[PDB]
Amino acid sequence: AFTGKYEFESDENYDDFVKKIGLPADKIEMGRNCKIVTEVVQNGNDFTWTQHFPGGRTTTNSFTIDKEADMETMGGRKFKATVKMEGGKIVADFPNYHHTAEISGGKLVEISTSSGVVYKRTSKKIA
Ligand SMILES: C[C@H](CCC(=O)NCC(=O)O)[C@H]1CC[C@H]2[C@@H]3[C@H](O)C[C@@H]4C[C@H](O)CC[C@]4(C)[C@H]3CC[C@]12C
Ligand SMILES: C[C@H](CCC(=O)NCC(=O)O)[C@H]1CC[C@H]2[C@@H]3[C@H](O)C[C@@H]4C[C@H](O)CC[C@]4(C)[C@H]3CC[C@]12C
Repeated sequence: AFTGKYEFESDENYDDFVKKIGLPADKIEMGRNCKIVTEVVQNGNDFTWTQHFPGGRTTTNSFTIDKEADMETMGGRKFKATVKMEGGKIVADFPNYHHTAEISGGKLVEISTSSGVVYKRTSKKIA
């Protein structure tokens, strides 16, 4: 049940993650505790990851499972990566960064490991 809109519900190791990745304070407090909306559309194996920022810049990155996708972050990073699925879980491969998206009881939880820190973000499914 990836298709749908997701809104910030909970998170774990936020500060730890940002402190490790070396995220600037200006962006950290800017992108924290904010209602990020992730709109997902089911297109075969191509899942659209749309990140909406309240009163700020938006980011939209679509990816096809087992296909290289063009991605961009909110910090202004242009890059590409390959995304695959492991048992209904969307996993992306990155250098010292591991992102996995899955559904836990009707909730979307993205796990991002970086430099040892495991960042989790639970988003509820709404329409
Ligand atoms: C919200 C800010 C961008 C704020 C912004 O640019 N506002 C308008 C402006 O000042 O131009 C973005 C930039 C870096 C983004 C973070 C980085 O991408 C790291 C990490 C990425 C995860 O997908 C979401 C959480 C997390 C931690 C992001 C939260 C949102 C951040 C902090
Ligand atoms: C790993 C980067 C964040 C790297 C970082 O440190 N950013 C800080 C900054 O914004 O400067 C995040 C931001 C965009 C995220 C990708 C986009 O959300 C698109 C896609 C979403 C899927 O749920 C997971 C794979 C995939 C491809 C995500 C993997 C993790 C990415 C690529």
